[PDB]
Amino acid sequence: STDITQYEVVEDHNISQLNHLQHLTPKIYVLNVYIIDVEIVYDQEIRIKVVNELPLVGKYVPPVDILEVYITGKEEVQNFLGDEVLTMDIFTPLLNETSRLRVFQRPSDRIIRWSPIECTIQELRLQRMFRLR
Amino acid sequence: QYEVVEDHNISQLNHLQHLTPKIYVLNVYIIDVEIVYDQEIRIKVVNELPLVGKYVPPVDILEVYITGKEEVQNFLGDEVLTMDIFTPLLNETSRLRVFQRPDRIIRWSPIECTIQELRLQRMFRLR
Repeated sequence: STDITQYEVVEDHNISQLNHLQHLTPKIYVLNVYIIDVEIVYDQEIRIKVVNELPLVGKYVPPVDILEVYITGKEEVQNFLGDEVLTMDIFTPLLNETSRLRVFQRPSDRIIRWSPIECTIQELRLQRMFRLR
Repeated sequence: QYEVVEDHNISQLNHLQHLTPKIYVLNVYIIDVEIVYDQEIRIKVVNELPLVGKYVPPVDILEVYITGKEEVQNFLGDEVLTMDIFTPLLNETSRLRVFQRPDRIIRWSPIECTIQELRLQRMFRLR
């Protein structure tokens, strides 16, 4: 429910830099990032926190280094799941490993939220298989 | 946790890589509140409300956490946890004093913050 067909695809990935972008850009950013937290709100929303690197020993990750990626609305959630039931368990294999996501700024409600494109649980599972082989 | 400082840049706070021993005094707008199971209150604040054509980027938002039964109960006093207690606070300025709590993600939390005190701040404001 947003036209992103015009958008140019870029490989910029500094998450700290992405979190500072004040204006809606017409770009899709390809990220290879670690999923470190997933939160589910009923069957209405999935929030995925990602970072470029897992923190080193005795280190912490500040909020600016975390991109919060939202899959929002019944339709987007169902597209993400396909023929799969929404439970926390489906996210377990993805935690603290890298996945490739393609994200864009979705405007709401004046807060910018980052959202993924053509992201599905089946596709993330496939990425894991490639990684593990 | 010990030095009290005046801070006017949530963006800067969001970048602090390490735990500090500082309490940061903020005069900010509450723009969103989320409640999780009588277990946690998450408060989103910004230094300035967005002007008519504009947007707020994530780095300009500080997410403040009141976490656990103890902290939540302290925040409430003799009050019932519902979203409507936050209605008069939304899109208005409140003074908060915040610090960084330890998982591997740094989280900001407020100090000696209660719904009663926030309500009193509003009464003063509305003078």
